[PDB]
Amino acid sequence: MEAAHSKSTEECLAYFGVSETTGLTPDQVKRHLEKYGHNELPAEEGKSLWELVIEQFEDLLVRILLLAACISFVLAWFEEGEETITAFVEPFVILLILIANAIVGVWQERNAENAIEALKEYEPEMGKVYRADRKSVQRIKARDIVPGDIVEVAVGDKVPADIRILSIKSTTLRVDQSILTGESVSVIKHTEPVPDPRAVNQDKKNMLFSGTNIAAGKALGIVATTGVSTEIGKIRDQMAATEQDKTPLQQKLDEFGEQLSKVISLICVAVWLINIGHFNDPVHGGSWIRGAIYYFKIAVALAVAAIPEGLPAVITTCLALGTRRMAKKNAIVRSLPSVETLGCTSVICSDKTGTLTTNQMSVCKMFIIDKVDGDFCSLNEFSITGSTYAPEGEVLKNDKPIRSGQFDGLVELATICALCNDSSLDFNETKGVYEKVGEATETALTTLVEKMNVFNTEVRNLSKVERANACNSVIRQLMKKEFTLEFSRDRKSMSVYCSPAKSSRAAVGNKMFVKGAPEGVIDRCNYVRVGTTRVPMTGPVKEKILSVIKEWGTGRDTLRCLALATRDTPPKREEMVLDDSSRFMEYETDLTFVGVVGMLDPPRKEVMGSIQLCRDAGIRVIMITGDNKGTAIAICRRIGIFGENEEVADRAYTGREFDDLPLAEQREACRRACCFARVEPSHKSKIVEYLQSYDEITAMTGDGVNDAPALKKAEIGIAMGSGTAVAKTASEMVLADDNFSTIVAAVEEGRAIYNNMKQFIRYLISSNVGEVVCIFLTAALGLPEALIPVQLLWVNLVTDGLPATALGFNPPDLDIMDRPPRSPKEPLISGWLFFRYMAIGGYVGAATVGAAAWWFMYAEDGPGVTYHQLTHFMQCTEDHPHFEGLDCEIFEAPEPMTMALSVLVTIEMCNALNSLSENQSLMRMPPWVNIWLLGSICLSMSLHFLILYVDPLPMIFKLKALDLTQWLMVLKISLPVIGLDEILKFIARNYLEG
Ligand SMILES: C/C=C(/C)C(=O)O[C@@H]1C[C@H]2C(=C1C)[C@@H]1OC(=O)[C@@](C)(O)[C@@]1(O)[C@@H](OC(=O)CCCCCCCCCCC)C[C@]2(C)OC(C)=O
Ligand SMILES: [K+]
Ligand SMILES: [Mg+2]
Repeated sequence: MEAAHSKSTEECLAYFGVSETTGLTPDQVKRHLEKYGHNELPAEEGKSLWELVIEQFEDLLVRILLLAACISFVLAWFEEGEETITAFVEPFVILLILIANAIVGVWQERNAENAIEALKEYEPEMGKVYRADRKSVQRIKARDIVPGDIVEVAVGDKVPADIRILSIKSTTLRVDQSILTGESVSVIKHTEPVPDPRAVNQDKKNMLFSGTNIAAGKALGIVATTGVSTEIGKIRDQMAATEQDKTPLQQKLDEFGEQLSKVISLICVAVWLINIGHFNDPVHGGSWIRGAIYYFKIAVALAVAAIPEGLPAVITTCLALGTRRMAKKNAIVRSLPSVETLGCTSVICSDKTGTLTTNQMSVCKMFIIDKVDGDFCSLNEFSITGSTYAPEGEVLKNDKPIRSGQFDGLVELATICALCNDSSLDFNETKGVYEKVGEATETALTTLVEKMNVFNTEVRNLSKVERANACNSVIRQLMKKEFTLEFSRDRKSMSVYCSPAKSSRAAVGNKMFVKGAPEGVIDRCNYVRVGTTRVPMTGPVKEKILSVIKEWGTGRDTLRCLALATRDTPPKREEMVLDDSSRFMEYETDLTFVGVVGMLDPPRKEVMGSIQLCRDAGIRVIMITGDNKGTAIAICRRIGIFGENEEVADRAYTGREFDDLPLAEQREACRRACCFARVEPSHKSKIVEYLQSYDEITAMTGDGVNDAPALKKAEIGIAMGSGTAVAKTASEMVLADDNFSTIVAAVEEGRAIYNNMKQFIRYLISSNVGEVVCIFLTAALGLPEALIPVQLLWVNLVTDGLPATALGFNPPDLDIMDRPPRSPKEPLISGWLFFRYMAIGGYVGAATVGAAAWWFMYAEDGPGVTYHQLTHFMQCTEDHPHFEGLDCEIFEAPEPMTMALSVLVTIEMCNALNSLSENQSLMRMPPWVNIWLLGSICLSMSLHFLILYVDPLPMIFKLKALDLTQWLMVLKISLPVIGLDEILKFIARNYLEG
């Protein structure tokens, strides 16, 4: 039963048909349980090693390798008895690759954490009900509570379900709904129904939300909803229904796999055609078994050559580094793949209070009425100093200090500020600072009181531990606070019924002290206190009052104002029902205005600039605040969301206005809006959807469990470090200092990261392109494998990885934050850059094949078969008399392979230098720009020699050191690459719209 809040205590007992005195019966219990199910959120997502591990082998690339590893394994164990036992080091390495990346995927995910799982931390294990099967209370398991049965809760207890309160046993019930609603201060509950059927949780004063805590009291109530139908359950459902897309890069990876898959097979078709003559050859002899082995060994090589096996390692090590780098700047990024999406954010929705402002209130101006006479009128504005809650400052009229006592209007303004106030101050030795006790806007008022001690009471003769609440406790012993009418958004105010202490003063006694939003409070005033006297509130004086409030809340001050009043002759105590906030506005009427106080929540230093950066970066910044409209705008101008004189009519909306619109304009408002005031949880999710309907990468801030649905729906959920853990676990990033600027600093790094990341990716991908061209030639000619999978792997993993990771530390462009947000759909390689790698690839594929074919033909160390189709090498033993008057093992020589392998290795180091910049020539951007790059190249080259000399290595890599004259052959073949590209870059920079 929803809406329980708008129903009466009786109607709820009626609906379920249960007795507040007996509690459901067992027949009612088991029946309700088969209709409402158990009181608990659904289980977890069932994924097992079998299932988990599978995916790790779902990726097309991985699939392709797994296959190749097999063909390899088969051949590897299907040749000579011991011609080279190392026949197995090929399939084994591939497997280790796949195996290792899987062990990564698994360990990776296992250390993840579900935001929905985090919700269960708010489910109590036990609960307390009164059922017919016993007169005394039973402490059962929460999971077994049902809609309708009578529940009992008290201090310390965590609410087990959404409960409609029946009767409060204590004198007051206080609940900590921080997580849901938000208000961190314990809020007061009642029993009377809330009219509005569509009331927001914050106003369901007669409800207990499952998951919240009883800060103070004991109550009895009936369970309205259970499990998934509770406020928090409704939230779990939204998060479960949320589906996150794949990072643009992750999409590009799948798309790239789908292609690489096609090209490969197309090459096979082509290759098969190139050697179609085999179908016009002898009907006997040859070797269908040897030619086959050949085409299969080409398959496996082709595959190893087409996939960037070192990329996974390079990409993660790059992100891991950035991550740590951002943490140093207070941006904790959980989910490495997010660093990217982060960088492309186009819109940022930020909560104001804790992140755009400091949330450290302080009163700057006061004002009481000085004189009313006819239509003449004169106020007594003031100004106050001190931005800290610290009791140190001065009050001033026209910048000139003053002793507040000389004014009676201030004597009262202060008393009201000290009595109608649930908060306070406290000094600590730990940090020697004065800390806010209750709430921020109230803890500021107690502070104001100290700074204007109306009575001049001595205090410099007091420490700081007592200086805290000194001038306040005086006013506290001057009146006796009978009771307080707590704040409610309907009347936008709160009051307190005090009664004079002793007879010493006993001045008319029983006074009512109210403080609230001006509009409301001033309307309920029929009088105005001028110092010590009273006069009837009149139109003139009213205008003069509202005006100053508008200038303080709209003007460049952007101050939040609080009207302060007193009800001189309040109703008789007996005639008041202190337990139905519905009658409180009635009690707070026929008031006399005593003064207003305007306080300020200061923007943070770094925020002003940060807002500017977003402008230059093409990132839209949307403020989400509580402050009423008009004032919200003021705040936006003050921080730069709006220009002091910039129009804002259509760029600012209130939760109401927005709801009042049709899906049509609701969506339109979102593309141009920049300020949302008096919002609501429902809105944050709606606002994201719209922003998304414009393919905008939006980041959203939040911190309570009520923000999690939206935090998880945005492209980047940003949680506050001081926020709940649920908020955190549902966001991709956490602000250690809750500072907005931290966000911008993070988006920047993101853009940086992607830029280098984008280079080394192009680099590795390009090398694969060439490696493949090589393999395509070696086989389209019918010549000996110039390159082996084992070597290719070593290169794609080790020799090329080092330079690739180095490219991760490439200097960041200085204009990063001056260009708009990168389009997610922008391809890593297309247009001219494509053609370049197309060509470069074509080059290394030739250099490598030719390099090895050179040591065969034109070599001084090996028998050069000159220009005689050395390809038919397949037929030597059988035809040792037709063009073969020499050995036949020369075709499996190590020299020709180390020849082609070394041209690759060096062409790669050259390419790793052509990758320091997409278009800038090496003369303009020299290799030394990135020390790491050069240094890594030495480790690569030497590591190359490591496998040419050290025993095990060469033997198993099919490599044998080459002399100082062959090496020069390498340099002559490879080095030119730097030139080929320099030319292509020149074409891009000059003869090309770039
Ligand atoms: C690979 C070997 C051979 C023999 C081959 O044939 O590669 C072809 C050629 C083509 C592509 C292939 C499939 C790609 O297919 C695509 O769909 C595109 C449009 O990606 C693609 O066209 C380009 O690659 C790219 O843009 C960058 C793709 C980057 C993919 C990985 C992104 C990062 C993944 C991160 C995961 C966390 C250009 C590319 C290669 O040609 C040239 C000259 O670069
Ligand atoms: K998200
Ligand atoms: Mg919140």
